[PDB]
Amino acid sequence: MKLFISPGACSLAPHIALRETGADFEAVKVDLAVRKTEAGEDFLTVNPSGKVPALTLDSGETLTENPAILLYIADQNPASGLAPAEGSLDRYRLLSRLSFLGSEFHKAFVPLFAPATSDEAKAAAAESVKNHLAALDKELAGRDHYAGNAFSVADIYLYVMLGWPAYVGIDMAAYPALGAYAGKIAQRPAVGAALKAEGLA
Amino acid sequence: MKLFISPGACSLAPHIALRETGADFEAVKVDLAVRKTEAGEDFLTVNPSGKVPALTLDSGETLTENPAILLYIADQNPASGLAPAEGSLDRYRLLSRLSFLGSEFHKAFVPLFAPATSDEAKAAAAESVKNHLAALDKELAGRDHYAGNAFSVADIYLYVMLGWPAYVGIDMAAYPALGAYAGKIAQRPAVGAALKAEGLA
Ligand SMILES: *SC[C@H](NC(=O)CC[C@H](N)C(=O)O)C(=O)NCC(=O)O
Ligand SMILES: *SC[C@H](NC(=O)CC[C@H](N)C(=O)O)C(=O)NCC(=O)O
Repeated sequence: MKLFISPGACSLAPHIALRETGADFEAVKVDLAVRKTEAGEDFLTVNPSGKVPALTLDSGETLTENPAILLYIADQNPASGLAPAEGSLDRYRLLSRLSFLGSEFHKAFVPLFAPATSDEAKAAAAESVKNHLAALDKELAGRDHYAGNAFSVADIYLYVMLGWPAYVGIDMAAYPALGAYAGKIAQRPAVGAALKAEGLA
Repeated sequence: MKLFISPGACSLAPHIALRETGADFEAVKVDLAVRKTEAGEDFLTVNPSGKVPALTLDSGETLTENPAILLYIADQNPASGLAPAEGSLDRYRLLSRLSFLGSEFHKAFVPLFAPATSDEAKAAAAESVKNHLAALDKELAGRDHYAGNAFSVADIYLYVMLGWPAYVGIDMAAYPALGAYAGKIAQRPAVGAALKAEGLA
C-alpha cells in the first residue's frame, strides 16, 4: 500500500491515520512543483490531477480524495475505531464532517496558497478562513471531538487544517476552543510520529 | 423525511435521488435571499450555514453536505442500488467521486454564480470549469457511468452540475461525451419529475 504525500500538505491526515491504525504502508513523498515522486517517477501516472494524497492498494488500484482515503484507512482496522461501524447512522455524520472540511474549509485556504493572487483576493480568502474558524471555534467550545464523541478521521482531518492559518498569518489566539481542541490531538503519538516521518518534528 | 432545496441549485441532486429510490418525503423550498422556508421557519435554524441541500431524517437529525445526503438516500433503499453496498471497495470509489464533485467541480463554479465577482475572477473560474469539463469528457467518453459500472448517485450529482456551464457562457457542444451522457439521464422519470416540480414558479 502506497500513500503519496507532500510534507505538511492535506496528505498529512491520511498519514496520521495510517499510523494510528498501524497498518503497513510506505509513504512516498512527491515534489508537487515538478509533479514527480521522490524516487523520480511521474506522479501524473498515479493521479492525473497531480494532487496528494493518493492511495495505491496492493491490487494496483489507486484511490484519491481525503474523505474516501480516510474512511478506507479507518475501515481496514475497525479496532482503531477511527470511524463508526459500517451501516451505523453516526457514519453519515462523519461523512458530512469530512465533506464540509474538504469542500468548504479546505477550499477557503486555496487562494492563500496561490502565487498570483490579488491582494483583495487574498484579503477575501483570509476573511473566509476567519469566518470558518469562528464558526468552528463556537461549534467545538467545550467539546473534544468534531464528529460524535469519539476520536475519528474527521478530528485528524480538521487537526491538520487547523495548522494552516498560523501558516497564512492568521493568529489562532482568537479561537481558544480550537487551540485547546488541536492541542489535545497534537499530543497523540501518531501525530508526532507522522510529523517526524515527514521531517516536520 | 424533509429535503430543503432551492430550484435548480445543487440541492436538485438529492431531490432526484429521493425520487429514484421511491421514498416518501417532502421538499421544502427555501428562499435563500432571506433564509425562510415555505413553511415559515427561519432556515438558519434548520441549517446554521443557511445552505441547501439539507435533509431532516426520519430519526430526527438534520444532515448536510451532498455526498453524505446522497449516500444516505441511496442506503435507505438497497433494492434501488444507487450506491454500492457497505464493505465493498467499490463504495470508496463512489465516495471519491462524490468528494471530487463536491470539493473540486462544484467549487469551480462558485465565482461564476457570485454577484460581486470581477471579470478577471470570472474568466479564471470559467477556465477552471472548462478544464474540469475537458477532463470529465475524456473520462466519460470511455465508460458509461461516472462511478463504477451502473447508474449511481454520483451520476445524478454530476448530471446536475453539467446543467450549469451553458448558462454561465460555456458551450456544452464542446464536450460531446458529456452531452450524450447527460442526454440519457435527462430522460429518466425521476429526473424529469424533479424538474417538473422545481420548474413551477
Ligand atoms: S493539500 C495539497 C493539494 N491537494 C488537494 O487539494 C487535494 C484535494 C481533494 N479535494 C482531497 O484530497 O480531498 C495538492 O496536492 N495540490 C497540488 C499542488 O500542486 O499544489
Ligand atoms: S448550490 C446552493 C448552495 N449550497 C452549497 O453550495 C452546498 C455546498 C456543500 N459543500 C454541499 O452540499 O456539498 C447554497 O445553498 N448557497 C446559499 C446561497 O445563499 O446561495
